[PDB]
Amino acid sequence: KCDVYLWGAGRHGQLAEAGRNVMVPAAAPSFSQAQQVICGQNCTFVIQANGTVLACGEGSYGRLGQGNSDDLHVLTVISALQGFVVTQLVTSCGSDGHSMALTESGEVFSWGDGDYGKLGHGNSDRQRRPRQIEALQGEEVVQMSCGFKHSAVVTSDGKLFTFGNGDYGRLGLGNTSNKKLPERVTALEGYQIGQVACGLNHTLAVSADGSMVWAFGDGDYGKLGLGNSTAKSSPQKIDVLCGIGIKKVACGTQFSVALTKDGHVYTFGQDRLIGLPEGRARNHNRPQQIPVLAGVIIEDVAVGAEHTLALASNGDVYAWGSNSEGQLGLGHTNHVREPTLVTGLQGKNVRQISAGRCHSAAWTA
Ligand SMILES: [Cl-]
Ligand SMILES: [Cl-]
Ligand SMILES: [Cl-]
Ligand SMILES: [Mg+2]
Repeated sequence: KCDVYLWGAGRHGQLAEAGRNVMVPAAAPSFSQAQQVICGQNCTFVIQANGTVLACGEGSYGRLGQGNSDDLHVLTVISALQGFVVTQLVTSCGSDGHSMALTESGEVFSWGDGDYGKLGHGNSDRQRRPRQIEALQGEEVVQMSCGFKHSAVVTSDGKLFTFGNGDYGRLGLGNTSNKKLPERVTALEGYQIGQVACGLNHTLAVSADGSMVWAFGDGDYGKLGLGNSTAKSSPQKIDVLCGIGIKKVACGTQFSVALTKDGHVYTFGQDRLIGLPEGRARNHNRPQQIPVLAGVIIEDVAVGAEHTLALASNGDVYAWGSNSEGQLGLGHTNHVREPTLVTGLQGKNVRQISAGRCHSAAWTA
């Protein structure tokens, strides 16, 4: 067992017994068998240590993978993945919602809203239960991301595939067509891609050795980190992030986050969401280190739609950004510009975090 804390919006039952509108982290005893918790678009998934997946919250457009679209207020097993050991799960933080789960054998199952081909089945049909993406048969997928209207997967041999809505270049294929089947990002074929993150309408990718980062998609608010606000349909190196050793990247609606291996956080994009003091908004269109976290070793970051959580090596959790539903966990619903300590998690020995559209989670597994 572990301890799980949930907070933010809970009106569709996505926080189960923790409540309906929660401004401070609240214990969720029913989640105690979680090894992972994944917060999405008004929904929450759990992966148990044995590979079983459960879901609760908003069920619109098959979100919960139950074979129907019912809202659920208690964690409920996704029977359609029974038989498979699920190791990872990702879900979108906006639009009409979709999800991808990864098995032990490197196979990817997708479900939810089918618009734009983002599920990868060669059509745009809703899938109310998890369905294997057959086109990835024989690929060993190791990492995945769900954007608002597109998706992406990374393979063990370092290839990157994208699919879904093509508007503004977000698939990185050099045009803006929608793709209903996974497409190799040929521009990156000469490199080994280790991870991908997808936002409202841009995408970031990191090389396997952490030495290189690329951006593509819509350019608003300088969220591509290339020093302007122009959309790019092919991957473009983010020079500031190359050579510094990147552990992880993540994307929100109008901003990007990068974590270095030595525990520093860089942000870029819309000023209100990037956690910097106001003077530093000058260069919001290039990556900048977050000053208030300089004396903190950050082990992980989790990005929702418009908020960010950061976990320090001592277990402390920091939050900043939008907060109208209490998703920061700070006891109010006011916007917070810079990373702020979540005091409700002090002494809780948090080891993992997750951020959804407008709810959050932290737990001790
Ligand atoms: Cl399996
Ligand atoms: Cl290929
Ligand atoms: Cl490096
Ligand atoms: Mg634009």
